[PDB]
Amino acid sequence: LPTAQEVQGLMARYIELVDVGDIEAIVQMYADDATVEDPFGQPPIHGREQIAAFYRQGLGGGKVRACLTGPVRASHNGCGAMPFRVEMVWNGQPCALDVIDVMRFDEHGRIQTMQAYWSEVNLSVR
Amino acid sequence: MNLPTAQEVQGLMARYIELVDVGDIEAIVQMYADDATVEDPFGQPPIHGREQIAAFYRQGLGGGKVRACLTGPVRASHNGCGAMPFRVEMVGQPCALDVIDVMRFDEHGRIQTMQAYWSEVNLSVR
Ligand SMILES: C[C@]12CCC(=O)C=C1CC[C@@H]1[C@@H]2CC[C@]2(C)C(=O)CC[C@@H]12
Ligand SMILES: C[C@]12CCC(=O)C=C1CC[C@@H]1[C@@H]2CC[C@]2(C)C(=O)CC[C@@H]12
Ligand SMILES: [Cl-]
Ligand SMILES: [Cl-]
Ligand SMILES: [Mg+2]
Repeated sequence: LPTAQEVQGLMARYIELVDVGDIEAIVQMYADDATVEDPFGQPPIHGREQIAAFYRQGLGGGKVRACLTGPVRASHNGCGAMPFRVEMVWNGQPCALDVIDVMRFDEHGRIQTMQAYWSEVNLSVR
Repeated sequence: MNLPTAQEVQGLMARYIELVDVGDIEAIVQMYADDATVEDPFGQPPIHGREQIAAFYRQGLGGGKVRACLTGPVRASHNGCGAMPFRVEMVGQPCALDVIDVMRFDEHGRIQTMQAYWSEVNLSVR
């Protein structure tokens, strides 16, 4: 699996791709049989096309920005967790959302599972 | 309480950090379900049950000179789970360790599972 150092780099790359809104590059980071649970607690999404649709729905508008708010924490079994903040516009109101993603990678360095922790308690109107 | 709401998760997880910071081992153990599991660091084999969990905390915190503080908000779901970023300070050099814990709570408000994400890449010495 990817080493702890490689996990930190992969997860930081993911945030860069969200920040610039490169949906095709994000989708290509996922394994073909990956699952996304975002927000955690909702049913998982499976399949490349469904994941692409999810990111298009979320990042389509183009006014989404994202940045890490602390270091990526990485294990020795190909997993990591990271804290970040998303900025977006919601019916005129600029907003921010604090999120933690947990990811498990496969032997090819592709995301096998993603779980995103957030709810309305993590939402701020600016 | 019952299965904790998102707001209750934020309060429970913040209280956990307080208890780590002060080093109240018995109060920590009583936040866990009787048959809880801990994976710390994630990737190592789980421990099972309050007696094993107490031994773990006694070893890690019993020497004193461990402090802990949240470095950002607790992220909480609507299914009794949350994730939080924090930093542990300890001491031959003074170091810091950046960690994310993920917790799932039971229907009584006790921690059923805890997974801690960190490795040597998250340790800073001076
Ligand atoms: C998909 C996403 C970014 C990438 C990531 O890894 C985690 C999240 C979760 C919150 C999403 C966000 C994108 C923007 C969304 C859709 C909103 O406008 C409300 C919820 C929020
Ligand atoms: C148990 C613990 C605190 C509570 C928590 O929630 C997560 C951790 C994981 C890292 C532990 C730390 C306690 C202090 C430890 C034992 C060290 O001196 C090196 C590793 C570190
Ligand atoms: Cl942090
Ligand atoms: Cl944060
Ligand atoms: Mg029980």
